[PDB]
Amino acid sequence: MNLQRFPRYPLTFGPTPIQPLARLSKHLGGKVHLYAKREDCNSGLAFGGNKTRKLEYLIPEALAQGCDTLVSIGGIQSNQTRQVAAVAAHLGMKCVLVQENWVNYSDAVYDRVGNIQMSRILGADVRLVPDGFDIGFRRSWEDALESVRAAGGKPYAIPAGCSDHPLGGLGFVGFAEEVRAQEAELGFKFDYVVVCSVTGSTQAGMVVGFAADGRADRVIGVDASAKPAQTREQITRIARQTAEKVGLERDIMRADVVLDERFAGPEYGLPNEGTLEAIRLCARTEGMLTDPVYEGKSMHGMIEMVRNGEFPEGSRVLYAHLGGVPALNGYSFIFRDG
Amino acid sequence: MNLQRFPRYPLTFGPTPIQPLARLSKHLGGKVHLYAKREDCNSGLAFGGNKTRKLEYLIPEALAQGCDTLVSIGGIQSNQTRQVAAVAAHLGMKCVLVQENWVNYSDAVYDRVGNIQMSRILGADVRLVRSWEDALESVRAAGGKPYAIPAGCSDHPLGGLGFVGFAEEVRAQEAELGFKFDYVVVCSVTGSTQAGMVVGFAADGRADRVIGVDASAKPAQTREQITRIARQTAEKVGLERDIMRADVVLDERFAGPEYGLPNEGTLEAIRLCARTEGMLTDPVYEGKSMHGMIEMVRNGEFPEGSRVLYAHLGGVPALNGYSFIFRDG
Amino acid sequence: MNLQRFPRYPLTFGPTPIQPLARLSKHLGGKVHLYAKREDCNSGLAFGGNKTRKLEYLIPEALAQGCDTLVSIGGIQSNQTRQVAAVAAHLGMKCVLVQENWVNYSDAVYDRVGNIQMSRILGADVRLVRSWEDALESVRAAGGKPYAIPAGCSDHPLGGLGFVGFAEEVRAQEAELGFKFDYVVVCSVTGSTQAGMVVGFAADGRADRVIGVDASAKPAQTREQITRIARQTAEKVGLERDIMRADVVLDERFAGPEYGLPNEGTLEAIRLCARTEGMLTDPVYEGKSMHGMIEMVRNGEFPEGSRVLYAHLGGVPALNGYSFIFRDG
Amino acid sequence: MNLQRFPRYPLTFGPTPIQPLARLSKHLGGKVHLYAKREDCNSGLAFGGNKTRKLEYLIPEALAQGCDTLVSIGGIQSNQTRQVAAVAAHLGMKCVLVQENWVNYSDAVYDRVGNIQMSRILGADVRLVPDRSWEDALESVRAAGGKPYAIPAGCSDHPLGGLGFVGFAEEVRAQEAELGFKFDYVVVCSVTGSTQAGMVVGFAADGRADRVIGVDASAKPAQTREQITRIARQTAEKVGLERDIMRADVVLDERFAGPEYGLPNEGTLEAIRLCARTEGMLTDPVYEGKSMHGMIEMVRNGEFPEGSRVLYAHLGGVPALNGYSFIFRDG
Ligand SMILES: *Cc1c(COP(=O)(O)O)cnc(C)c1O
Ligand SMILES: *Cc1c(COP(=O)(O)O)cnc(C)c1O
Ligand SMILES: *Cc1c(COP(=O)(O)O)cnc(C)c1O
Ligand SMILES: *Cc1c(COP(=O)(O)O)cnc(C)c1O
Repeated sequence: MNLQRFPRYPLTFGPTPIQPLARLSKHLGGKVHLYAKREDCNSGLAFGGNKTRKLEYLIPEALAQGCDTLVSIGGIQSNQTRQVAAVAAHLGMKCVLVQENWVNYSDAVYDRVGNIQMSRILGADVRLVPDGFDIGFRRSWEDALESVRAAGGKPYAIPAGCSDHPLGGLGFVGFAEEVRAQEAELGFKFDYVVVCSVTGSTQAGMVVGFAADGRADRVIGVDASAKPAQTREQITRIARQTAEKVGLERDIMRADVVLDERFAGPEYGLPNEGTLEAIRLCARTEGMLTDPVYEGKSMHGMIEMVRNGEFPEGSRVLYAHLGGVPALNGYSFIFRDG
Repeated sequence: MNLQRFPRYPLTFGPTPIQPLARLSKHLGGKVHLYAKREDCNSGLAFGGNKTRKLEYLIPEALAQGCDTLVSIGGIQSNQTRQVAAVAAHLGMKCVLVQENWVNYSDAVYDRVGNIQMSRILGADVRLVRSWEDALESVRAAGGKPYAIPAGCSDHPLGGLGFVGFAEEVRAQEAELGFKFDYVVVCSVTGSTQAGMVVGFAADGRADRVIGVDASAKPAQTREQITRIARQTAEKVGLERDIMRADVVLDERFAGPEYGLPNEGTLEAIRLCARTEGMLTDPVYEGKSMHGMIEMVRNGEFPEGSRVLYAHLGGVPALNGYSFIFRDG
Repeated sequence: MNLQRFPRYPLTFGPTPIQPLARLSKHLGGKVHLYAKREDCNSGLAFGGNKTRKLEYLIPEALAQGCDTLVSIGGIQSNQTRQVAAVAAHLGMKCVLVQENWVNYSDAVYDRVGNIQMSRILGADVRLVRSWEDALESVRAAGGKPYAIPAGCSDHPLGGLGFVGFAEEVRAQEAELGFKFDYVVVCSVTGSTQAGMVVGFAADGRADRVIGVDASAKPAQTREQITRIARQTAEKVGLERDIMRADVVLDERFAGPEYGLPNEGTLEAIRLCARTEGMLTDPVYEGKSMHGMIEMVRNGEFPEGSRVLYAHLGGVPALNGYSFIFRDG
Repeated sequence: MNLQRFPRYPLTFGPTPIQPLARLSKHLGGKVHLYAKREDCNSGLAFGGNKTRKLEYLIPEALAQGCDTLVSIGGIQSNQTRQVAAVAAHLGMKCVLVQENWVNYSDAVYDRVGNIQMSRILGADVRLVPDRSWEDALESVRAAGGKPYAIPAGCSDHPLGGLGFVGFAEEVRAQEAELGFKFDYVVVCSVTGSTQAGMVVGFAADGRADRVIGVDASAKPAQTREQITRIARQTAEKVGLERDIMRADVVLDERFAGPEYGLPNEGTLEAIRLCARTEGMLTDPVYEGKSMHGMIEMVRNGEFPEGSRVLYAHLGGVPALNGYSFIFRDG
């Protein structure tokens, strides 16, 4: 393949670090060696995270066209819209964010802390609609894009999670590249990668990047959508389009896309008692925080996989920390005593 | 001087990046070149920050001694106690934190979000209220050995080493850049961050270029504390000179109205910096130093052509305890 | 029967008023006349409500005995415990409250506003998680004599007396209005409210006119509690009859989806009633009985011309723990 | 005087009860007998309070004219706007409220709990401004085809705003008849002033005007005192007061208003706790907590004559406690 053909705008500090999770590994029995690649600490742009890696490939296009505004969308505690807001201010572009409560949840300060609080400080026009206002049905997405034009600007459309976008899967193809370039130094290859998936272009990019060396099925996606079927399909689809985009010379098989469905419950945005125990265990053994919406569910998955001996003894598992920690602020009551 | 003599435990990713703040500089007239050194992005341990750099030199001692518990103290939204809670967890040590409301503030979620929330998830025993002595005692009485970490790590013998290193790091990046920064803006409250810098740059004749921006709103005491720690740290590292009072610069114009409370200028600074650079600052610390730097460039207090290095010390998570203020941005 | 045999400690202003809900009635078709008996405005003690009418029959016993501390239990936004705290203060009694999270609901200020906030201001010892006996024992060991008040005051020998008195009061008021009510709608969870009503109205042949609306989301358990208590109370007051299953009507269609959680119908019912009558109801209890009453009317389940007495038991302060749901109305 | 010349629309249950505060009295030495008249419990309309008593004399006019919308204004945790919202819903009228940040306070749920939460549920169009709204509100109603009835801050600066509490003194006289004695003093919290004004006029009728001890909660003493005086004289002329309101007739203590309007001092807090714990009677940190603080300190300083009977008017305001949850987290 050839990813280098596509321009990458620097929005990160460079390659992200891999750290051993020795204490967690030892705590789980010592039979599996856990590591974490910190995508969550990749940028100075409002905490960055996986979405910021994806954005490096969309901005060149946004810039080539004469776009002066970035337009995106997401739920109230969306990490994506917060990263779009920071990237926009940084690039000197305006930003319009379409938002609605996409979770059956109602914390007293849900729309005023964490991610959304940052996007507002960052200068984004946060168009948060009232409950019952179904933006997706109403197609508010498009009216937002039209309002920018109508106002005299030129919008660049960034869909949910950056995923269903032609360039949305490139970033994580690069992620596989990085991983190989780093395994070169370790003198070994991680047997598995654990990654949280919802809109899909993260794991999709990984799948295309690791297919290139026969490890596509080593990417253990952990659904956090609670709608596994649609999510599995979205990752597959995005992976086949991206594979084509970068000239991979392999057809992505249904078997190349692994998405565990055991740790997504009860719904998108809601943690289960397992998610919570996972967050606390990982944080208390490594000083590494994860959230109740995304990373906490994929940490719950990994720890559970290990505990269930689903990992062949001696394996080295690379946990991809995609970010999302700021969302913890919207679930304060749950952690009031830790 | 000889800093290399003291053991530094790795708790950070490595030297912190220095980024240009091209848009902000342009916004303010372009007569001054602003940059930011990102201490707020130095670690994977619960967001880290300046305190984490300070702690790298205190940890070997805690370890050399048979200490099994890290004990610290700070206000409800203290960044320090949160970084200590994350280092403890990472090191396999227990953590006791003495938190008290050191601010005339009373937000509904003040003690449930941001820093303190992370400390509880990270497993620290968060005690809300001499509480200090009592905590230390309880650890021993419980059959443990505690390592006492004072407020902000500042009144600790090893507390100023971290930032002597910062100065060292800066000369090394200046070599690479092929140039040197003319000034350094840094927020100061407990004091060992600026004291460390003061000593570190006295080494090349730039202690007085370190521009401290008071955020304690009790300038006299803060200035004395930075002075004292700096002199003591200089002695610790074998500096050839005796730190003088003129080596310590502390602007008092941006600390209003009290510690922990932002003024309208603080909020405007936070908004301008975020909206021009995508770099967030908080209403307690960094927003005030950012306010100061901006005001300095604007009043034309920096000579035209200067290169100012803003030390971003962290603190962003505390933004969560000030949600009403920013409800509309 | 003779309720008069039992002492009643005055904790309310006196008989609660009955108001017509002409606007809501008109809005729903004008075929069914709706009224409201305001138990929610029955006392000067922190808003009172139905639990306060219950406590009037219990206090004498606590006093007969030399009790000095009232001890109760309930969820975090329990109305029962707030009223016990207020009754305690007014009596000069200590108060210990056992509060656990009985609801699968998480809101940042859930344990800091509304009912629990008042109980703390009122001086009660609010203990957040058998915690029950533990609390009682702690009182004794402390040197005080506790009076145990079970959840909602319901499963207690004197727990049904208050609402037997309610039926008596209603009769006296019907004599004054010159007409009788055909049905009463009442929210039910721990059961002694409806139980008292069942016993009081069985006396004039209208036990089955008391339309209970389940809010526990555990219909079977709640229906059994109402029956059990109604039988015990009927024996206490000398009712000349057995309480049969036909005497206990409990609608199950409106409790969803769980105890403490409103459904969309609950919310629409709270909004409709507030906007047509200026009478507020809450998302845990009254909003569900109000939803039930509105729906019964809408479905034509009440004969045309019926006069329906809605018993508003209180609970409004709990609205504060559900701020986000109502942020835009 | 003749208050009966003006119609009164029923929004309350009827006369408000007076209760002895025996425990609080004894707690303070037993030298002064304290009582409370419960204006805070006067209505089934979203808790009511003193503003609802005032509204009974304005609504007849709103109705006389062809008004279909009640428009009012107040701070974020305004009690006034909530009662207006409840009264409008009850009357079948629309309601538009102009809420501003009148307090230097920034609690996380300040604009979503308590009074303002109830106004939204009550169906009012609640208009907030990011950190002339009044005229835009009024015009917006006309433009929509309606007819607004304007209700100024606290109902005070209005021609009928003082009648409600003239009647309060009339009510207290009837109750004193049954009591066989007359109260020696009345303690009332004052901010926009027509509550104390109505009282000053009603008690002037029997030479007890200077017995109405207003307790300032505005932190702008001079301005509040002056507004009480003016509203009192205007009201006195409205009802036919046979005497004239003298400057000396308006008593307003300024020692308990601090540090600012909408912000409690530690004395306010102790007073709320003490009163709540000895009587089971709650007061708020903005208004009643301050007048209660006043009455307690007065008693404590022997400022009331031994044996005096002091009537504390509890005006309401308790729902605002939800906006100050952190200071009461441990009680
Ligand atoms: C968006 C996101 C994910 C999932 O990434 P997708 O590409 O949408 O599957 C996981 N974690 C965090 C923190 C995210 O913001
Ligand atoms: C502690 C702190 C400061 C001030 O540093 P001192 O060494 O105490 O003077 C500034 N910013 C942040 C984010 C801090 O946590
Ligand atoms: C307790 C309560 C109920 C239910 O009454 P029970 O006697 O427990 O069945 C209904 N409404 C409110 C407001 C309550 O506090
Ligand atoms: C408005 C109000 C006051 C002050 O009354 P004014 O007539 O404005 O002087 C006192 N307490 C409460 C609860 C109020 O709502």
